[PDB]
Amino acid sequence: NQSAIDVVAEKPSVRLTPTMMLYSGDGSHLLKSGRYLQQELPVRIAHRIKGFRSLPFIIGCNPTILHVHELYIRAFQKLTDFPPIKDQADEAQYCQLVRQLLDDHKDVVTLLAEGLRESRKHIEDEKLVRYFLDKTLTSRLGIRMLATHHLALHEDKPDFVGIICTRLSPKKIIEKWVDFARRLCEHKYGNAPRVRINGHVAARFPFIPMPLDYILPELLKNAMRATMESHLDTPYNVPDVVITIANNDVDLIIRISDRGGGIAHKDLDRVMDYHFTTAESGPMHGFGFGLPTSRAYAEYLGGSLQLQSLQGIGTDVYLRLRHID
Amino acid sequence: NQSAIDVVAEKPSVRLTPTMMLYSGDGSHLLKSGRYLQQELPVRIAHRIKGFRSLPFIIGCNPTILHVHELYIRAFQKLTDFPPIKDQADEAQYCQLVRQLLDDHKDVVTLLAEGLRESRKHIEDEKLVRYFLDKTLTSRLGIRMLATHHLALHEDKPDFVGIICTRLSPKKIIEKWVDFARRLCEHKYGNAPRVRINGHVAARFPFIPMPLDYILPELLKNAMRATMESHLDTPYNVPDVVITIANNDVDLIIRISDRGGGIAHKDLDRVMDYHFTTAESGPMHGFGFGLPTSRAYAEYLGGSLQLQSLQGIGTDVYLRLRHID
Ligand SMILES: Nc1ncnc2c1ncn2[C@@H]1O[C@H](COP(=O)(O)OP(=O)(O)O)[C@@H](O)[C@H]1O
Ligand SMILES: Nc1ncnc2c1ncn2[C@@H]1O[C@H](COP(=O)(O)OP(=O)(O)O)[C@@H](O)[C@H]1O
Ligand SMILES: Cc1ccc(-c2ccccc2-c2nnn[nH]2)cc1
Ligand SMILES: Cc1ccc(-c2ccccc2-c2nnn[nH]2)cc1
Ligand SMILES: Cc1ccc(-c2ccccc2-c2nnn[nH]2)cc1
Ligand SMILES: Cc1ccc(-c2ccccc2-c2nnn[nH]2)cc1
Ligand SMILES: [K+]
Ligand SMILES: [K+]
Repeated sequence: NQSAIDVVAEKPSVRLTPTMMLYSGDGSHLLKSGRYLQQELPVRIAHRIKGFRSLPFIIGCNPTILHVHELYIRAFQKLTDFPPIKDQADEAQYCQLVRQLLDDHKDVVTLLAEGLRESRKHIEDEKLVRYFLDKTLTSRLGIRMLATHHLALHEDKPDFVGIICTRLSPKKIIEKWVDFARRLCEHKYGNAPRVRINGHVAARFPFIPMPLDYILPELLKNAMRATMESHLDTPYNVPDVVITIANNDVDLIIRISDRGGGIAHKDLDRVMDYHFTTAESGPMHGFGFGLPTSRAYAEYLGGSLQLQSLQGIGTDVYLRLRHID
Repeated sequence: NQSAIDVVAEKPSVRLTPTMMLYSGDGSHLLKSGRYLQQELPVRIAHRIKGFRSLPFIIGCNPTILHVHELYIRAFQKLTDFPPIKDQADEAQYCQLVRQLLDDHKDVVTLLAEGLRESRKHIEDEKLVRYFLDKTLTSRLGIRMLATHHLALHEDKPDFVGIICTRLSPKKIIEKWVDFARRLCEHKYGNAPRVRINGHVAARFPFIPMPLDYILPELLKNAMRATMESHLDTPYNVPDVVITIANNDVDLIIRISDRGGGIAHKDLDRVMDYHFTTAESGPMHGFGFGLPTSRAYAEYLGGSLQLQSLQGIGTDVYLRLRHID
């Protein structure tokens, strides 16, 4: 293949700590972060190309997998073609290409999922798919956070330093997604469980909302769907979904407790697999991607996603996310 | 040491399944189970003697450890000294010695804990203590269940076949221990949290109450103590402890949720260690034995004990126990 890709495929990624990113938030500082972004993005793309190069041959040949592999190759070429950024006039043109990188192929995850599905007969290990997709989703989230933060540092949005909210309220972001999920749930069933929020309802701290924007509506949909499917005989009299916020120095805990009947013993070892579902762009919602994506996201952010199933009663879902400090 | 002990130290234990025990429940059947008990108890004792023989020399020399090792040796001799049971008149005398085995040295666990504490400087691994005590507590529970079930098969107690309750109500046994724990909690603080029980409150099924008689008051004490210690400023206005019963075909789930502030991040990897406590006969209550003993018990019964800490808010404790069928 291409030798420029070979040069950085093994080069370790360099990450700016969220603490270092709030520290910078600008004229002279933007130049330093700009040069950094320029050295970093081709490395992230090269890492993904190495992923495709490492797939078993039979899987890497899948025309959809091959097409996605090609998209990554073309993306790397465009990023390395740009000369070193000297003046802010070039950075505006480079932002047009980072915006183009971010906008042109947002459906890569969907394409990969299709490619891996078409290749299932040649995949003996469910571990290979989970490992490949976990890496794909986390690296694409890292690329998205890296790029979107640099682009947002141009803007003067209140309570934000790039993509970092200086005073995020978990109650507010949960409420925003509760309203979204309830409206969709009411459209399907003619009713939706009421959502009660308790615990540290006044908590506010520096945090990045972007991954919560994927995780929260997914977990809310899961809890609401399980509640409605469990109470189809009394659809206008369903138990509440209860959300607890626990805020301490180390982490933020969001517990989502439903009375949806639980996750059956037979399904428990399968719910964390991609494509496993009992229901009938970027990271996709639906088709059994919800739980594995949310877990890959939480773990990449230094936290976790844990489930406690009470078969016959309901499920408690624990989302833990590490504080910025 | 003694050659009779050597003969059965490696002989695999033979366990009667709880299903097989309800199946038998008597004149002719008692003889079959009686002969079985006779072949089995010396094997269980020999296994414990092998545990002492296998301890590092420096630990096995501890005079308290040595004394407990001796008690096991003397117990084995008494069990093998008895001739094969022919008539039920001898079984009455053998029950007097099983009752003597069960009554004379109920404080063995306490003595072992003292011996291992005195030997801490020569113990490099906390894993050695956890592994030794887990094995000691589970094997002593197995010996107690084996012996007490055979002795109880003589009695005609309603709703029981030996130690197996044919229609145990988890709500009833939880309520019994709630009343016990509340009275003790009121004596220490002048108040106790109210305990609410919800979920499958009408569940009744075959089960063995004996291990729940250790686990439930321990977990209730933990939840009540954490709640009172967290609300010392308002001791007569404390949040309720909420217990959920979930009954399905596979297992029984008892979730104990408190608003006791949680288990601190610094203590989380230590709460499951013997002697770890922040508070200031058979299996002992107190001195940091609660959680490791309850977990060893739940796992030995085919279930588990899992904790979810919400630091700043409270803790959810999940006790899972496998159904008899
Ligand atoms: N709260 C819940 N209660 C019951 N079942 C659930 C719950 N959350 C998830 N599940 C189960 O896990 C499966 C996988 O969930 P998920 O990965 O989010 O995918 P999807 O939402 O597309 O079905 C669901 O289809 C459902 O069977
Ligand atoms: N529900 C709970 N909430 C808060 N802390 C708890 C809870 N349960 C247990 N702990 C912590 O775990 C420690 C160990 O518990 P345990 O093994 O039962 O021993 P002990 O009850 O003798 O202290 C407790 O001292 C306490 O610090
Ligand atoms: C583990 C980790 C998670 C997120 C961040 C991050 C935050 C804000 C903006 C960008 C990034 C980022 N940069 N590179 N990869 N992620 C850095 C490390
Ligand atoms: C290489 C690349 C990575 C992320 C994006 C992206 C942009 C906006 C919104 C979502 C995503 C996304 N997330 N995961 N996959 N794509 C686009 C291109
Ligand atoms: C894993 C397991 C747990 C309990 C029992 C048991 C039940 C009732 C009475 C006795 C015993 C018993 N016999 N031997 N060891 N435990 C058997 C197996
Ligand atoms: C060898 C032996 C095993 C268990 C008992 C016992 C009896 C009654 C109540 C509790 C216990 C007990 N449980 N764990 N350790 N001792 C007594 C002797
Ligand atoms: K899934
Ligand atoms: K402990």
